[PDB]
Amino acid sequence: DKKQALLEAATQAIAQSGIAASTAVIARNAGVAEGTLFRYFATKDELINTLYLHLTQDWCQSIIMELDRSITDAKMMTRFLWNSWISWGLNHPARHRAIRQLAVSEKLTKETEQRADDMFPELRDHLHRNVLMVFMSDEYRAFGDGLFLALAETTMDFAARDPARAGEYIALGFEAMWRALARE
Amino acid sequence: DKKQALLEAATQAIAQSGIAASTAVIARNAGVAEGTLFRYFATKDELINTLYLHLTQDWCQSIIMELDRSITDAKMMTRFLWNSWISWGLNHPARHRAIRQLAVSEKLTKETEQRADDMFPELRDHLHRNVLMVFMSDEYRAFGDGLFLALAETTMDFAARDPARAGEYIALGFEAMWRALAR
Ligand SMILES: COc1cc2c(cc1OC)-c1c(OC)c(OC)cc3c1[C@H](C2)N(C)CC3
Ligand SMILES: COc1cc2c(cc1OC)-c1c(OC)c(OC)cc3c1[C@H](C2)N(C)CC3
Repeated sequence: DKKQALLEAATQAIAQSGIAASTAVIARNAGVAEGTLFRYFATKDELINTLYLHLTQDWCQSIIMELDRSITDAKMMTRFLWNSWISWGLNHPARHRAIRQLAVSEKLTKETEQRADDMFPELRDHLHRNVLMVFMSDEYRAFGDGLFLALAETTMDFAARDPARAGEYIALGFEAMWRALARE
Repeated sequence: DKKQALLEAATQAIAQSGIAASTAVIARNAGVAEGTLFRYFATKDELINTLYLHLTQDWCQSIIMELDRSITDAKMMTRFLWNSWISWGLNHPARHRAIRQLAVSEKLTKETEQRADDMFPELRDHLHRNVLMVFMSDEYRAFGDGLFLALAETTMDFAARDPARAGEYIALGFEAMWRALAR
């Protein structure tokens, strides 16, 4: 599928260069021309919105596939979701780097933000109950996501480069994130 | 001059391509051959180290300048330090982009690390008194550094794009960092 080829190529390019990644590079790496890229995505912004939804679906399905239903404590459930997030990023570091660039972008439309939330409603509701009010507000929700993604990517980076201590980085990063973002 | 032209060209190149920026491009952006860069610097690792101290001195000076330690409260002093760091990164995005990568680059020697600490000894003392002891340990200080830098860089990024709310981002970033890292 050439649409999937373009999305995979856009993941790799945006992980490397951010949203500044060139659509000519992306198309060529997908094995297609820049013109047919724009026949799939009429604008670069449309490519960016669709890719963010594609990657959001990917990590949502992966984390839904691991959801431990025994966990009934709110902080332990958040630790499990954090662990699942770090694992996804360690397993797919390009996807995580790309999604971190996309999530903190002003190019995401309101329909995209709504569709991203609806892909994992149990998680959206869980965060509404446990995250500090300011980081669910209309004005500071994206910044709260940016702070989460920054602590998570740092945690992945140190876990990946020093795997003998990966569990420690992940638990220290979790505890740091929990008091940065969560209701005490 | 020639050493500084290499240092500033290395700052722009490492900001644009990361620490793996080629010595040829850096040398070329200063009008000198690649072999002259290896004359001024023994290895790439050594130039990475030297650039780190040059950029560390640049922000330490900028922060010691606005440093008022007539303030006694630990939290409010950390807030003003945080604000100065954000201010420096906003004013010099390329210098901050370069230093942020070197700080987590794992190629910095420990003479370099301690020489960086000596450029601002009161900050090191303030940090030891107020940062969670796990993050001031030798095992996890780099990680604690990385977390601080990631939070601060996100704060800078939102403040730059949204100047009307910039200080709110700065205030919220500080409070999250403070909860994440301080005792
Ligand atoms: C502002 O606070 C928070 C914001 C978010 C998350 C957690 C927070 O604090 C617990 C969070 C999360 O939850 C662990 C999780 O789990 C799979 C996944 C993700 C996120 C963030 C948004 N983004 C949606 C990337 C994916
Ligand atoms: C692990 O905890 C911390 C680590 C650091 C800082 C603060 C921390 O907690 C408050 C910190 C700081 O202090 C505000 C500051 O101010 C001029 C400047 C800087 C840093 C970090 C290291 N790096 C040295 C970049 C520069």
